[PDB]
Amino acid sequence: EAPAAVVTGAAKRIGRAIAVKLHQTGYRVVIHYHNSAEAAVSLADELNKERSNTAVVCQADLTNSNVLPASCEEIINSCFRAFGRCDVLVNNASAFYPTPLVQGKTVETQVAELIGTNAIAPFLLTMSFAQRQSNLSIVNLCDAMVDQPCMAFSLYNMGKHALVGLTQSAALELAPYGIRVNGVAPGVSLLPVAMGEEEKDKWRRKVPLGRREASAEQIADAVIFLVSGSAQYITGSIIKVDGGLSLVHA
Amino acid sequence: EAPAAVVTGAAKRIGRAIAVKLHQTGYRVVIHYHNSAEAAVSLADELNKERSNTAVVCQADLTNSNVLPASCEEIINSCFRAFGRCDVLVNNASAFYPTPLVQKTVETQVAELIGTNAIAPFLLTMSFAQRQSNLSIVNLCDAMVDQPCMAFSLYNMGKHALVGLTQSAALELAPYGIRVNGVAPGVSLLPVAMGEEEKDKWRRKVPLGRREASAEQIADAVIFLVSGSAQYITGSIIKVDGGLSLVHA
Amino acid sequence: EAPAAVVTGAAKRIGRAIAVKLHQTGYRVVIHYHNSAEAAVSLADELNKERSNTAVVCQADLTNSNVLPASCEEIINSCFRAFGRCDVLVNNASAFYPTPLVQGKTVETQVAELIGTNAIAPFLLTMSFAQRQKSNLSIVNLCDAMVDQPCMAFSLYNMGKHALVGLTQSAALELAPYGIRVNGVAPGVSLLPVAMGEEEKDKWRRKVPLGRREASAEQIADAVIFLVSGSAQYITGSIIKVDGGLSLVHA
Amino acid sequence: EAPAAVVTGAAKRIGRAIAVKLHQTGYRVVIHYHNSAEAAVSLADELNKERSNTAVVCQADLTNSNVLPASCEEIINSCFRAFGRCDVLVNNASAFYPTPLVQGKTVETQVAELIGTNAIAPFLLTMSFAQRQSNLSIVNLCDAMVDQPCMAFSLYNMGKHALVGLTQSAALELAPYGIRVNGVAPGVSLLPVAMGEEEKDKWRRKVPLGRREASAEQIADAVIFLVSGSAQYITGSIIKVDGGLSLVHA
Ligand SMILES: NC(=O)c1ccc[n+]([C@@H]2O[C@H](COP(=O)([O-])OP(=O)(O)OC[C@H]3O[C@@H](n4cnc5c(N)ncnc54)[C@H](OP(=O)(O)O)[C@@H]3O)[C@@H](O)[C@H]2O)c1
Ligand SMILES: NC(=O)c1ccc[n+]([C@@H]2O[C@H](COP(=O)([O-])OP(=O)(O)OC[C@H]3O[C@@H](n4cnc5c(N)ncnc54)[C@H](OP(=O)(O)O)[C@@H]3O)[C@@H](O)[C@H]2O)c1
Ligand SMILES: NC(=O)c1ccc[n+]([C@@H]2O[C@H](COP(=O)([O-])OP(=O)(O)OC[C@H]3O[C@@H](n4cnc5c(N)ncnc54)[C@H](OP(=O)(O)O)[C@@H]3O)[C@@H](O)[C@H]2O)c1
Ligand SMILES: NC(=O)c1ccc[n+]([C@@H]2O[C@H](COP(=O)([O-])OP(=O)(O)OC[C@H]3O[C@@H](n4cnc5c(N)ncnc54)[C@H](OP(=O)(O)O)[C@@H]3O)[C@@H](O)[C@H]2O)c1
Ligand SMILES: COc1cc(NCc2ccc3[nH+]c(N)nc(N)c3c2C)cc(OC)c1OC
Ligand SMILES: COc1cc(NCc2ccc3[nH+]c(N)nc(N)c3c2C)cc(OC)c1OC
Ligand SMILES: COc1cc(NCc2ccc3[nH+]c(N)nc(N)c3c2C)cc(OC)c1OC
Ligand SMILES: COc1cc(NCc2ccc3[nH+]c(N)nc(N)c3c2C)cc(OC)c1OC
Repeated sequence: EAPAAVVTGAAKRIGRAIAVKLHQTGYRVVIHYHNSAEAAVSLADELNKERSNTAVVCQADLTNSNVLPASCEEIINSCFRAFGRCDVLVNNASAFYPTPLVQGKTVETQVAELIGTNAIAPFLLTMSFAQRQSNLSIVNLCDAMVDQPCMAFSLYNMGKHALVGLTQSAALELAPYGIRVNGVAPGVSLLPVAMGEEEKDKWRRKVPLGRREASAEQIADAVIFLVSGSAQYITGSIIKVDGGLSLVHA
Repeated sequence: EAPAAVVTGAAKRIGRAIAVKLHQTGYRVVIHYHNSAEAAVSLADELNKERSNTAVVCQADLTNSNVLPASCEEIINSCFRAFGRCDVLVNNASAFYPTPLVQKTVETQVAELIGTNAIAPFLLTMSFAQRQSNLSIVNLCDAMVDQPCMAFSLYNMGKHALVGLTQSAALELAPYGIRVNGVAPGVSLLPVAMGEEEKDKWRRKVPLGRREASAEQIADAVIFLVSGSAQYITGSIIKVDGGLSLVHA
Repeated sequence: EAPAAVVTGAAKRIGRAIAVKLHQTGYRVVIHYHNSAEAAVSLADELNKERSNTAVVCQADLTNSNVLPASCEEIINSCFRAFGRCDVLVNNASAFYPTPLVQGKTVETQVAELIGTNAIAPFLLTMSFAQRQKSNLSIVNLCDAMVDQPCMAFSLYNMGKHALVGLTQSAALELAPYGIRVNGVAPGVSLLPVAMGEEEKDKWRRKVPLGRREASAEQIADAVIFLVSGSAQYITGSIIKVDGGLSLVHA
Repeated sequence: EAPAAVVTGAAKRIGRAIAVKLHQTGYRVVIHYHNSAEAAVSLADELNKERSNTAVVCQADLTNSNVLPASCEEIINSCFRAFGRCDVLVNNASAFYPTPLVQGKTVETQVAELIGTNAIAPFLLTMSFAQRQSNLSIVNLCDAMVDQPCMAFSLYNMGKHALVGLTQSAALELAPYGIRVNGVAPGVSLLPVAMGEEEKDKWRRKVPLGRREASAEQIADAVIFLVSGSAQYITGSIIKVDGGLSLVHA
């Protein structure tokens, strides 16, 4: 029987690359998405064309709220419903936007989105994954630049730091169950659709190893390593995949 | 005119020692409290007996909610109302209890643990900066964030987030001359709520004297960071842990 | 045409497992050794039985001295003489013993051995490796997951391993324009000494959250193989803990 | 009655400022120096004019060699010879220059100077200080930029990383003797005339807090705190005094 994985925010970009590589490795996949329904369905269609009945989509908002625990439980339930097991959880979904300290969304909403997606949803997903339970593991998508953060991104940075804390705490606590918990920390990988080429190039020029951003596949490669049998003693580790960006002084 | 400081969770224990030392150093102080009204007022009475009209109290729940931003704005406003200025913010108040991953609702635990340790510090930081000399913020962190207590994930998440706030706010508020630093205790003032067996077990782990920190020793590092002797220091977290975090399993 | 790797301290234990896995992956290997000649040669003979002319040995003391730079240049040169190329360097060789700060080796010898093997030799080997490269080139340094929670009375050892982290970062930064990646693997508790009492071994094993056991040499080698692979080609300046969670455990 | 301190590389710049502040605080001081004999003797004269018999100079090369242990023992011995006690050791002396990995000093000399001054001499001085033994402590001058080093400074950076390791290891091991071991990590401070004006200006503009370097006195202020009674539970801590420099991404 093939193992099964949940990847959050998997419709596009890094999440899609992770889902694709897991699928190529032989996993059945739950493609979680929030707004990108067409892209999620397009991906699931492609994966099911390769191997029938090996991909499903699952919609959920991962903003913090009193129903978030139930939503996260349902994402894990959806993997069991489709595939009868859940071996791997990848916490990839993430809100990212500035929240300046000095001056449409209310600050309450910004907290709920930035802390919810980057930290609280991963925590609740981790609880539900563990409660339901071989090579079991969780991979959290972190950020290599958390100690040298983008200016005016405090709430986002708080969220990613909290995710490091979760990775460590959950690795410690879930080790007796044989559930490994690790992270992959990109530097600059895919730049946003909205960003102009000149701004993209400004970031690219900072990277020592090739003056280019990580491909989505390069990020996925590290995730696949951590979920593999080649990482079976690794827990509580966060692997930077940043081309040396974090080593470069101001 | 004397500078003024807000200390959250200042009625007891480390917060109280911080408020006392700031006041002894010459600050006027806002003593924030949640449940400990009697102790907050007793502290204010003590400090005001030393110097009239130099200590006030301010009540607020720092749990995350729809009203937390307003509560935090009002804590900062209370300092400006009482004293006409706010030079120092100490983010000390903190919920701390286990939240096991496998088996209050969990969402209430998120609100309390992440609210007190991270979101309230952020909102207080925003309000402090917006309302603006030796201005600074000190966040009470945790020397054991990378070797956390078992089954304290949400607490540990909150303290990690507070490290991130310390760094992000240091970076962003530096142009305004506002420094942002942290003090990271190991074990300090182990409470009655711990058993004597657990208390001795922790104390014996501490390389420097096999004892916990006093609240005053924690306060000493806060006083340094707000002082003129720290005017180039921002984004720094000082462990006050007697070497505890250096000790392997 | 097959790539080539130098592994220092490759006769036994973790270095041996790394050399074996690299060879299984398709590398030709230089098996460096200091005192363990019989084991280095037995490994080479095993690997050459698998594929002829794919393993050589190279003897050197990696203690710090005025001749260390020449010794390290010669190790790298040996790979070029054997195989015509040198694609991977693994800095594994390491002295490890206590050096108490307070009350038969002299302290200058302990400095030389502990700082030489763990830090200075890796630096000189890195220099020589890079100079010959003035494709998937990379260096892997064997670090230590417990450098911030060190064994009592191991100051010089711990200094050496911290220095090795600094080399990893500095060399990653500087060698990036040459396409040479520089990374680390940081064991927690892996192979214990055979002569250590099982009761003492078990004291260490019981500390490890993930399985209450030490890492095998092969599990350490798995992380090295990942870092030198095509699946790690954007990774430089990273140190992967392979510690079963040990470093997360408070006192 | 008055406690005594050894400060290495104390003739000039940051070491001088540390020696002056310790002296103003009530310490008797050993002013160690290597080449700066005239400055060392002038400083001792200044401090002795303020309080007689409270300062001496001590010359030593702190380059690694087989005689370095004897030299370090002699520096501590010089404190006992002059003052009858040695309460504080400040490891400040430091060689700093590039050592590129790819191509008048030989590489062995570069290793000896950079690793000796920044790491091995601090270790040997720490040994001798501890063996010869209240508020006893050691302060190591570290570097806030150890994880974002200057390009082509590998040996220097290795030395400073080793000094972090010593700070931790010695804090752990010397705690039972009541000796605290801490560090102060500058970013940019008191940029020297020898540095080109253009390079000085470039580094100053990187610093978030005031777009300026630290004065020597600001560095010394952190050393004074760590040796004081207000730091009596602090050991194994390294305090950045960097104006936020280390927080700034490339
Ligand atoms: N790209 C980089 O340079 C970079 C750098 C450092 C770290 N990372 C990390 O790597 C991961 C992948 O990066 P990325 O650039 O591919 O991410 P991204 O495009 O910014 O976001 C990934 C997905 O997150 C989902 N998401 C956002 N808000 C959500 C919410 N409220 N509820 C549920 N899902 C939500 C979105 O799903 P829908 O589209 O379905 O709405 C989105 O497609 C993230 O964790 C990111 O922080 C990336
Ligand atoms: N003690 C230690 O060993 C230790 C170790 C590591 C870190 N620290 C950090 O050092 C700081 C001080 O420690 P401590 O032991 O003195 O703290 P504490 O006694 O656990 O808590 C301090 C105060 O926090 C306030 N607080 C708790 N929940 C709150 C809420 N929902 N809203 C508003 N205020 C709330 C309480 O105020 P009221 O009493 O008025 O309700 C309480 O008196 C904390 O940030 C702690 O995390 C302490
Ligand atoms: N084992 C663990 O639990 C553990 C934990 C943390 C980190 N590590 C790291 O992982 C690596 C491998 O560990 P290990 O236990 O396999 O190492 P090890 O057995 O202690 O030593 C490996 C080899 O180092 C060589 N070596 C020692 N001194 C030398 C010198 N002066 N010159 C040249 N070579 C010298 C020896 O080669 P010869 O036998 O030929 O003389 C020895 O076989 C080391 O870097 C170690 O620090 C291991
Ligand atoms: N300045 C900064 O921006 C900065 C930044 C980061 C870290 N730091 C650290 O802060 C400390 C003070 O910095 P600084 O700029 O004042 O240092 P510095 O001027 O570069 O050097 C301090 C003293 O080190 C002594 N020294 C050099 N080589 C020696 C040797 N072989 N043997 C004995 N002593 C030797 C010299 O003494 P003589 O003159 O008597 O020969 C020199 O005056 C150093 O540890 C430095 O690494 C400084
Ligand atoms: C510094 O400013 C910016 C930087 C970047 N960098 C690339 C980028 C893209 C998507 C991302 N998405 C998430 N989930 N998290 C990130 N960390 C992230 C990053 C790092 C993207 C921006 O646009 C969204 C931006 O704002 C203009
Ligand atoms: C592991 O279990 C426990 C550990 C401790 N340790 C001391 C202690 C006390 C108060 C604290 N209060 C806050 N805000 N944060 C902390 N970090 C903290 C700590 C660290 C105290 C306990 O009782 C309060 C306890 O539960 C029985
Ligand atoms: C703390 O005491 C000890 C601990 C260990 N632990 C396992 C072990 C074995 C070989 C090692 N070899 C090197 N190169 N570096 C290490 N880090 C290392 C370690 C970590 C091995 C000991 O004996 C060699 C020992 O001494 C009794
Ligand atoms: C990257 O190039 C350079 C950088 C700097 N930076 C300031 C500076 C000055 C003295 C220093 N001295 C020591 N002991 N350690 C340092 N860390 C140090 C630094 C950090 C100074 C230079 O000239 C003195 C220089 O060379 C041109």
